[PDB]
Amino acid sequence: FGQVVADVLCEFLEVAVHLILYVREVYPVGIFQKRKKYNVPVQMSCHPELNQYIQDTLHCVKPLLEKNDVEKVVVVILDKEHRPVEKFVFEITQPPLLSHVEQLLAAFILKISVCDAVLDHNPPGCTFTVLVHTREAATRNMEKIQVIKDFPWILADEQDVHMHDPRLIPLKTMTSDILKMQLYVEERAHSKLIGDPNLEFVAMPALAPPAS
Repeated sequence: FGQVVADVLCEFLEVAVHLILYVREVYPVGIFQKRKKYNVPVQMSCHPELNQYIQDTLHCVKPLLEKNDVEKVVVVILDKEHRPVEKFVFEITQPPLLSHVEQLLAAFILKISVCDAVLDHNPPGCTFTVLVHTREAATRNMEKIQVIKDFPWILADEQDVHMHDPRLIPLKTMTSDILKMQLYVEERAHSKLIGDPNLEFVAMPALAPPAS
């Protein structure tokens, strides 16, 4: 059911987000402590403000996952000019065994650990943001994600979302009885009609993460 996969996914997304920040050098290696999750070595941040920022973000995603209202969670890497330079897209599906999915989840971690060998180096001084693509028909009502008053979300703009002539690097795909998920990276090369079924609700936290 929705609450079981919500717990599992948010636990996993926190780990994966921490790791992405490490391997893409968004924060210095010196803030990261090695740990083990799903029997794989991971890097977790010890920066309490960064950690709270990631937990607040995922605390707003979690009730959306519980209602099966999440299509994508995306970590965007922005260069110091605030242009997206990399996107880590977690495409999530909950169709209508845990130790099996933890082994399946572990595979995502392993592929993130090697993406720095295929992704080209990021310019210095990148920051990150998170995008959430929801599932239900798109309207301007944000109330379902505004679950923390002091952690506001704002609707994303085309510039926030759509990468410029992107190189596509899939990392990992899983299929399970209760969860299907695809992780891929978009790397920068370096009609708007109301009835359009491609219309999307996409939101990002208004607050920026702690500077590095």
